[PDB]
Amino acid sequence: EKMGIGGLDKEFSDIFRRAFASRVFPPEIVEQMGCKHVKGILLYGPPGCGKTLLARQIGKMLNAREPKVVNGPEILNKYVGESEANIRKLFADAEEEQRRLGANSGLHIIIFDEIDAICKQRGSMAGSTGVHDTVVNQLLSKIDGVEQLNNILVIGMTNRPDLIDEALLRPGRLEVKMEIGLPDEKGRLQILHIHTARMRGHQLLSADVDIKELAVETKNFSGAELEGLVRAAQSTAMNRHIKASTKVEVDMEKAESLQVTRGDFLASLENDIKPAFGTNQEDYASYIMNGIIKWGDPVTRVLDDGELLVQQTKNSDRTPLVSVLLEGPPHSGKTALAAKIAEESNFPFIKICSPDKMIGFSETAKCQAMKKIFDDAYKSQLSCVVVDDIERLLDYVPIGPRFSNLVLQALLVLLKKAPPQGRKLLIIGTTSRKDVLQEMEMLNAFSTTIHVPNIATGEQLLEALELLGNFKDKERTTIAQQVKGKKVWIGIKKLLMLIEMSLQMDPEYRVRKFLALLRE
Amino acid sequence: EKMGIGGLDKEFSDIFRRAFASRVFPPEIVEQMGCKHVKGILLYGPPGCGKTLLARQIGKMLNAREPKVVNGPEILNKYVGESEANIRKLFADAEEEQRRLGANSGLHIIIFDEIDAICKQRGSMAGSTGVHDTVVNQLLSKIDGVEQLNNILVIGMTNRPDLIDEALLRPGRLEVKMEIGLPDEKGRLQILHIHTARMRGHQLLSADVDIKELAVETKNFSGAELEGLVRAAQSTAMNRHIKASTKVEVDMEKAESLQVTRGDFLASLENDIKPAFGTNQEDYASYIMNGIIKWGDPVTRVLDDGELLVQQTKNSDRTPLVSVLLEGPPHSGKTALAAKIAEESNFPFIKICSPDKMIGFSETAKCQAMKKIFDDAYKSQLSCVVVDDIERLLDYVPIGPRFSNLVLQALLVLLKKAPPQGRKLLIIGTTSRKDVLQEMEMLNAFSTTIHVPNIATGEQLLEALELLGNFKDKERTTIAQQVKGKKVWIGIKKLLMLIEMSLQMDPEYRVRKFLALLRE
Ligand SMILES: Nc1ncnc2c1ncn2[C@@H]1O[C@H](COP(=O)(O)OP(=O)(O)OP(=O)(O)O)[C@@H](O)[C@H]1O
Ligand SMILES: Nc1ncnc2c1ncn2[C@@H]1O[C@H](COP(=O)(O)OP(=O)(O)OP(=O)(O)O)[C@@H](O)[C@H]1O
Ligand SMILES: Nc1ncnc2c1ncn2[C@@H]1O[C@H](COP(=O)(O)OP(=O)(O)OP(=O)(O)O)[C@@H](O)[C@H]1O
Ligand SMILES: Nc1ncnc2c1ncn2[C@@H]1O[C@H](COP(=O)(O)OP(=O)(O)OP(=O)(O)O)[C@@H](O)[C@H]1O
Repeated sequence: EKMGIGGLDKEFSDIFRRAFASRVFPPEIVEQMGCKHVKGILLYGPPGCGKTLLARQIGKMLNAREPKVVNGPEILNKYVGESEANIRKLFADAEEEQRRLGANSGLHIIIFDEIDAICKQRGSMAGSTGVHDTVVNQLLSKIDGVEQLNNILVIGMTNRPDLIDEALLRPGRLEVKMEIGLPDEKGRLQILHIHTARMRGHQLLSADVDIKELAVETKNFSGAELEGLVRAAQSTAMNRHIKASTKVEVDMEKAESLQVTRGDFLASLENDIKPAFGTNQEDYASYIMNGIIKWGDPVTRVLDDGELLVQQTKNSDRTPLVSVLLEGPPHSGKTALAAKIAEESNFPFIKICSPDKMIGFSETAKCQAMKKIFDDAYKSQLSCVVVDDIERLLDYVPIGPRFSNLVLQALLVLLKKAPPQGRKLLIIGTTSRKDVLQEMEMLNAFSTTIHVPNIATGEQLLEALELLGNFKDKERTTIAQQVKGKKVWIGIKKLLMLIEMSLQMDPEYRVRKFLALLRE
Repeated sequence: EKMGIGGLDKEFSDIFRRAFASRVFPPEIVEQMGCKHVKGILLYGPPGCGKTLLARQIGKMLNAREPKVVNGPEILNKYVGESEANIRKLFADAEEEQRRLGANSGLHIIIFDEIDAICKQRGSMAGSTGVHDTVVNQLLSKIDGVEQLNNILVIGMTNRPDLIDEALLRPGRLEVKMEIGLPDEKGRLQILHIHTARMRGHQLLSADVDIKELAVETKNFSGAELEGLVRAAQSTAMNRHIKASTKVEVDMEKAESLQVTRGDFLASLENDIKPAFGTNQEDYASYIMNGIIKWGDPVTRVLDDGELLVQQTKNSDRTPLVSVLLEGPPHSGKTALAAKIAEESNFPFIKICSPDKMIGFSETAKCQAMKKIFDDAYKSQLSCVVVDDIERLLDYVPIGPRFSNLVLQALLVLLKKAPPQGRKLLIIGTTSRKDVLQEMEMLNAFSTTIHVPNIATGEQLLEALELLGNFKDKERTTIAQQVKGKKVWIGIKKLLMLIEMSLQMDPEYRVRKFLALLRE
């Protein structure tokens, strides 16, 4: 078969049909009317998807018996002038079979590793001291002219793909460059089944651990991200019910091999493996501080228009990109309702583009950071992006109005830039100044808006205060004798200010302290 | 059972579960219930908390006997190109257990003493001739395929966490990114108990020396900030015993003994003024130069509404970020009331963000120095940052009113940026221009404001003049006749200008000058 590779069947059976496909079955047919074989394979990917696991395995499944593994910068560090000589001493042991042939999956491989250390010169003369180019075109020309080997396979990999030389990406040199992305929901029940297979115990981990329960809520992070989930829990199982009393002067195995329980894994994804991507815990709980109380009908009227528009994103093909805009008065709770819509949306990739992780950045350094978030939402099938607090990305201020034009015209594009075809993106935006964006025609950019009001009547003010539950029934009555019939207009976040400044007074005085602060 | 590390019972037992739960305990169930061992630990921190203590101690409680201790920029040494000769001879002796001794000991450690000067990988390779892009992935690919079980355990530590390359912190290479901060109240009677253990007259120093009483008032500053307390207290007790002007060594101990008193510790609390985290009157008395006299209820209404709002920060968990804005006319003693609210609050961390230390800074350097102050607040349990004199940080001037947009957008974010979970902050703002900060939408951002007024009546002027104690009782009688009838309006700082400008006249003309300058 192969050693365990999870969720890469549309790639490993795709470098079947470019490299593996020849060289075993058609040497009686290519000898009739064939052509040259493949030359080399490139491997895209964010770190953690399983690039290197292929070259450990395709260096062994090929039965080649000479895996000439090189590191990336392993060549460069010789004396100045003689740097380029190592790679031509690397092909030369293969190059003696210029005169021969063979059978059973042809047997010379060269494996680079993060190849964009050597293979720089994307077209911008990247580097100096005259070596950053000469080790490129030494390597450009050992696999084209003159012809050789017809039996090597330069399996390269990298993390930064589009910086390799474009003359080294043509099919004469590296035939197949291939996107190895993170596995989907179907791919993560493949890979959990692999790293919990040599585990036997009672039965293959335990009796209680459902890997399908660990498939769906471990919902986006990649391969070695997921290997660390198993490896941490069985390490917590090395401190649980057999070794929970190690007490650094250790015991031996006295309590005899506790199975890795279900409480191990959901403590390990609780603490401390962040998915580093970051999905299903980006700490959106910093934005939803005091929960989501349904203080009125205009809360339910907002978040149902979440799912009546989230399901527009999940089940369409006419509109691959839906961009909504939450608006309303300040302190009204828009960032929470942008997160609570996005968290209850159950998309894989939920990234809150909040400007607090961008403080002090210039007009360029925000656009280079917003580019990184929207490219991380282009690498997913289903993704949501909260572009939070529009008037702080645009560094806006109403004195003679100044703002960033450079961020604006790199945000008016990204509300109308389609993803790769077949991929869905939900953009949620929060703003407190609607009629500023009415000038800049960003209301024209969003698909539709959702007005988030303040608390409207005195019934909602009590209903916001019943659910928080801070005041006594007699103490609620005095406020009920004031605002019932009056006209209050104040946000929910500002209501959390006025409740909490009120409690720090005397216990008989916590009522009209709130009623003094409510007047403004 | 273990050599001294103070107050890191959680963090040191959390690398028990990572690089200490496997690899030693069962030690044959690991190969039965298959599992790779972890490849290293990452140590965050503010400077001086026991990051390098957790290399030297962890290199001696492993019984590993060969810590390959490298330094931070140690590797980079040779000519350009030649740098990676060190970071592949670094793993080379541990590579040589890829032998017939494949498993089974196992000689591990490599200590990156300051990793952030090696690993950046900024993704756009903005660096000439290969500075920080080929020492990174030579390192990224000598700890991956092809690999053994394997031998190594790479411990890297840094003052600056996030500037490390995000490709390297995957669960393959460096699993745990462990937070080593400043210790709490109970962690410090661990570390005072460690360094004063060998300190002895018999086993301890004296009787009046109690570390548990010095645990609670040396409250904020970290471990290396606290060993300097112990070392400079016995240093004070040297010169208490010996005499030192010349090379004189003459004792041959004069009391025939030596012990360190409690008065020798708190002599070195006038030095070591809780550096970089905390104050014990740490020379912010240059903002209160002439005291805070209470000339009426409009001072007591100011410094109690501060200390009520301090109770909101300390007790509450609904609103973990509380902000205030002391406002009023110029020369009204606003800065001095802000430091007095902070000094009467007994917070650990009281840093004053002030424009007087920022003279001549450009618009970028005002944001990053303001960002450095709040990031020190975010590394404490409690904190209170006095953002003083808003319209000088914003470098405001109202002729076609020009200001720094970038400072205002690095200030409207930080007044709402929440500290991490369980930590508090109290931002106190002073400004002279209520209306201009309304025009910038900043009075929106603060929770509440306190109008600090001028003295408005003749009675408050006479009461302010008694408490200073400048004039004479018959001379104040001349003042008491004149300042009544008409109502005056002047600040408290401007009042201190006029009194000193009036004392320097002739003594027969001090009073008839002070009543002349006060006409405007
Ligand atoms: N699809 C997969 N199936 C099984 N295991 C996987 C898969 N993807 C990743 N892994 C795990 O990831 C670990 C190493 O992956 P790899 O080194 O390829 O990450 P990478 O970032 O792609 O490589 P590099 O770090 O060299 O760039 C292996 O231990 C392997 O168990
Ligand atoms: N139904 C609700 N909708 C929104 N927020 C709520 C609700 N119920 C309670 N809250 C609390 O109110 C707070 C709202 O804070 P939030 O920053 O979202 O207000 P905001 O209007 O976005 O302020 P700003 O616009 O200045 O960022 C959250 O901490 C949340 O816990
Ligand atoms: N928890 C602790 N217990 C005992 N001593 C400590 C503790 N924390 C710090 N120290 C003291 O701090 C000193 C070194 O501190 P630390 O290891 O934090 O330096 P560092 O910040 O790691 O320096 P660098 O990062 O440059 O290596 C030692 O003298 C050690 O005794
Ligand atoms: N009751 C009081 N309140 C405030 N300040 C007082 C009081 N009594 C005396 N002072 C003195 O008044 C001085 C005012 O200092 P401060 O810098 O606060 O003035 P200010 O109003 O902030 O000036 P500016 O508005 O120009 O910054 C302080 O040195 C303080 O010692």
